[PDB]
Amino acid sequence: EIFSQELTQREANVKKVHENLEELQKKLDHTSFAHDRLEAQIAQKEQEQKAKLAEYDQKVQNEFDARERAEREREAARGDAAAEKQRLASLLKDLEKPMLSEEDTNILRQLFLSSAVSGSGKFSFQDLKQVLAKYADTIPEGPLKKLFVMVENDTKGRMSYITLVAVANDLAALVADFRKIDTNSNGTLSRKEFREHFVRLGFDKKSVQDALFRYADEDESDDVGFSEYVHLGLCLLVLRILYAFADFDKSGQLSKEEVQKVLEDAHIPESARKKFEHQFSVVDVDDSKSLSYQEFVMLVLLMFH
Repeated sequence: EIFSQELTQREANVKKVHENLEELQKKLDHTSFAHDRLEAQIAQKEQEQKAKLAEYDQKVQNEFDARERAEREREAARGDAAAEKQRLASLLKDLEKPMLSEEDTNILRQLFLSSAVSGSGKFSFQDLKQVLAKYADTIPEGPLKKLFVMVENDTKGRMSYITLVAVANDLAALVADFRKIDTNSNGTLSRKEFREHFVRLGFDKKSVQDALFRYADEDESDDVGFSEYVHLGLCLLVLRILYAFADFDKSGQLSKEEVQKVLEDAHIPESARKKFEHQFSVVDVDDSKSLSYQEFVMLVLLMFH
């Protein structure tokens, strides 16, 4: 709900450029074996867009800070401020797992502790990328890690563009304030609470819900704590970003062929995805030869975790 016209104009701006890039490509993507005029052009627009997005991101970030602060003011005006500072304190501590910085901890507190990004309909690639960078290492070298590295490496924009424009609203909706999920204020969500929250985000299947819960609770205690919550949430932002990274057409849903590329494109060993075809089926519950974000996320899990 960031209804600020100066942002909106930068967005429409970046989009005109990108629509160009696409055209050019498609063209050189259709000319025949005789000769690098387009490629020359294409490479151009790529830098341009890469530059427009970089400014747009910053603008989005400032807007976010403006919101968070305003949110703090509100809290205080509604109760013991000092108290509230301790709550955020106890929580951010659970993060202490990666080598987070003071800067990294604020991105995280804003994304998952605030309510500044949640729902705004905007998202910053820069904030994500910075944090992803440090969590990839926390991940055992493997398929899953190549998926993280793929979003971070952000080549030729694409990741940058999809996050800032393509699917910002949807990435903003997968994020939420732990404290708002955590009603009794125990500092650890429960299966009940977990399910409830993830039904709102679209995971209406127990089977998948359990899959997620299983993934977040590394401490094997059948309870989700801020820290594990943050780990699951950063995982969902990546898969949602890759999901859209593989939608050649605007089909809205991925195809067996489409999921194949990404996995390949991500540099994942065939030795790590041999049953891939049967799994695709198992996940296809409706058997429509095309996966949805919820299914794509059950697939990734089924396969690599």
